[PDB]
Amino acid sequence: FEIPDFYVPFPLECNPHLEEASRAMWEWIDANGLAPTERARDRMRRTGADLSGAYVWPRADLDTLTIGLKWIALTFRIDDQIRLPARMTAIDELRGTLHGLPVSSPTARALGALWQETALGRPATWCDAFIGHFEAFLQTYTTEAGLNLRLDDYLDRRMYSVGMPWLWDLDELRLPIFLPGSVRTCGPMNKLRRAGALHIALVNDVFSVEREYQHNAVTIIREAQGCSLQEAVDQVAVLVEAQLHTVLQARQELLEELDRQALPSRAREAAVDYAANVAANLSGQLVWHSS
Repeated sequence: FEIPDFYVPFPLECNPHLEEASRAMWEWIDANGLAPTERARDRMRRTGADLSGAYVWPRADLDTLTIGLKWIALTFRIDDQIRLPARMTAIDELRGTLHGLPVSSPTARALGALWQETALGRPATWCDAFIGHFEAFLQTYTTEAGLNLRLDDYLDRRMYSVGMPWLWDLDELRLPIFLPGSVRTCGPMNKLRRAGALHIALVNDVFSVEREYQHNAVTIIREAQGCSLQEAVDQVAVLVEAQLHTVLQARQELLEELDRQALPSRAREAAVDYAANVAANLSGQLVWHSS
């Protein structure tokens, strides 16, 4: 099948602190034994999980990108390590540590350890959002297990399965100040969050269809519509364009809201920076897959 030559208007951006953060990421993994085998380390190396960080937070300072990579590497290990009797139990253990429950797992231990560092001395409103989206992300592993599909349901959840919302919540960790509550969960911003995430997720399904597993927009369409593989790819291609249309609309809608609100300049600027970074992610993941 022919993979579409996806167009995204947003300028390319890559974080220059990559080589430094990557060493620090590996140094962490080493300490906690997140990759306690060569087989497991080869899986990590092959996927370019370190490179993707450089495309998620390209405007981030060295320290932010480093905590970033640790989150990417940890969640990589969690995914690597996964009916719903079992799914519930393990997802519950992980989800517990995010609320200070003690552990009786290297992986879980590392989650709790990273979470302490991430959330320490940070606004409660920020942590709630990060954990909200990270919990939501973990929670997809339970639902998707319990369904072994409908497209609309899948879409609603794939937004969180892809990670981008909790990944984007870490982008705030490099802004001059945190986004006000009005900005973070405002109409435009939530529109952008969803549309950006799906766009990334749908392209990701197109690139990953061959390799994979039934929770794929391409597979779902093909099974429900009995149609051919290329036509399904063609349909997801339409979906993908639709997200872009929403992304572009929302960025505009945002400006209107930032103006509506009449916040102080330092804040307004931050939201403009955040959204732009989200938009940047869209072009970023294309190049990323180039390798």
